[PDB]
Amino acid sequence: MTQFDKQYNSIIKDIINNGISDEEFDVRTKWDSDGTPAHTLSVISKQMRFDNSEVPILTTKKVAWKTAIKELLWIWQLKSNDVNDLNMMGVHIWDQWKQEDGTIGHAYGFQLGKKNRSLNGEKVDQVDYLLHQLKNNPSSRRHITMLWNPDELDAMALTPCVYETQWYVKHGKLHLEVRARSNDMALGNPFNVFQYNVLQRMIAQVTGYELGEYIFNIGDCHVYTRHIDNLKIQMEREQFEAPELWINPEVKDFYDFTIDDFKLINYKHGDKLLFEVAV
Ligand SMILES: *C1=[C@](F)([C]N2[C]([C][N]C3=[C][C]=C(C(=O)[N][C]([C][C]C([O])=O)C([O])=O)[C]=[C]3)[C][N]C3=C2C(=O)[N]C([N])=N3)C(=O)[N]C(=O)N1[C]1[C][C]([O])[C]([C]OP([O])([O])=O)O1
Repeated sequence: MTQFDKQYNSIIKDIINNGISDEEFDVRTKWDSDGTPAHTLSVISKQMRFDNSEVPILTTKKVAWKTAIKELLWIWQLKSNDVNDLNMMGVHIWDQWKQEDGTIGHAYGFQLGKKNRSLNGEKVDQVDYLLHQLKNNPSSRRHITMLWNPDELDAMALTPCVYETQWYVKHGKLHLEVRARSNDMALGNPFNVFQYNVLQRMIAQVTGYELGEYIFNIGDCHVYTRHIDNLKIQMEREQFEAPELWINPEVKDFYDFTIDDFKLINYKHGDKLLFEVAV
């Protein structure tokens, strides 16, 4: 029925039938409740492609799309590592890793906000630089954002899962390729695939380019053991036509966007599904 649902279900099926278990190893993740080792079944190097003729969102279950966009704005627009700023918006998906100072360390927003790029005699951050270059230097083969700063990896509460993106301007179309080193297919993935396609749509609007291709790459593609049952259910559910994403046409500046500027139209989906989070 939809591009995302079809690709998503297939990858999940693959992991459940040919995934490799890590039950014999001392994994880093522990279950939220009992605190016991959280293991997974996994595969490596998986890719999802979208032509952008549809909005990449799952319909086999209820996706907290509003929360996804809020997190995106927290990282890319606000460029803050303050879990508190996020709580303000009513999101607590990052509360579990909040540090003593209320932040998640020198990660995510902190990296995108660092003024380490020389533009015109002044320093700008990765986001400002990318916005300028996409307009004044489309053909560049260096349109990259990097959350994986090797120098501050030790100062991050949790190293980024979706740590990089590369943009291509070809034929007046803006293409986006993002990569996740580690992807929790049940929880994070649905959030990641959607929130980044939204970022593509935002950047495209403020730069004046048509929508290009959208590619999502995954390194370690896994599914935690306790999620199998619900996913098996989710996969058998029916799917509905993808919804339409309305973005305020008025906004011309990237930093002018607000959660209210996004509206999902006709988003039909299955019932919500609970998935325990491994910390
Ligand atoms: C990684 C990342 F970053 C993500 N993540 C984070 C946080 N976030 C989140 C959480 C949770 C959630 C939920 O819960 N969801 C829900 C909703 C409802 C409301 O509204 O609230 C449903 O149901 O949907 C969401 C989100 C941090 N951490 C983590 C995460 C996830 O996801 N998972 C976990 N387990 N944790 C991204 O971006 N992505 C991804 O996927 N990731 C992951 C991968 C893995 O698994 C992890 C990490 O680890 P390492 O070992 O690899 O490092 O994560």
